[PDB]
Amino acid sequence: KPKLLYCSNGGHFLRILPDGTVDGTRDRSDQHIQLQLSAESVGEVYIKSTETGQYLAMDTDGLLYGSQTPNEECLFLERLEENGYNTYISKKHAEKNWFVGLKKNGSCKRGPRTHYGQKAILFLPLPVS
Repeated sequence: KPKLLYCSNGGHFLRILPDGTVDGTRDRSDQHIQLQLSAESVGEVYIKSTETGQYLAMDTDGLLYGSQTPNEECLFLERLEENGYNTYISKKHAEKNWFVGLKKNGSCKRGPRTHYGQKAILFLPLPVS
């Protein structure tokens, strides 16, 4: 049911740390990379941490974070791209085209700094098992 969100940019797996922070990691054994995606409406998804129960979210600053409670900031519009990768846009900031993204160093690429045509936004869901 859960998957790993592999960031093509730097090859990191999306990670939601116990401290509420979100970043990228190359460590396949990391306990914080197993995410369960759940669709609310069609094309709409929640990305929860199986380890902590936290929901992936995007703040008004465009920074990703681990949310203890699902919420409006927790919704993402998933998009299956032509090149084979998926994309996730902040539903709450769609109009601005704010994506989920990771820098080559595995750090979060703020929503505002994101842009289509970027690698940082390309993700690949992979089986955990």
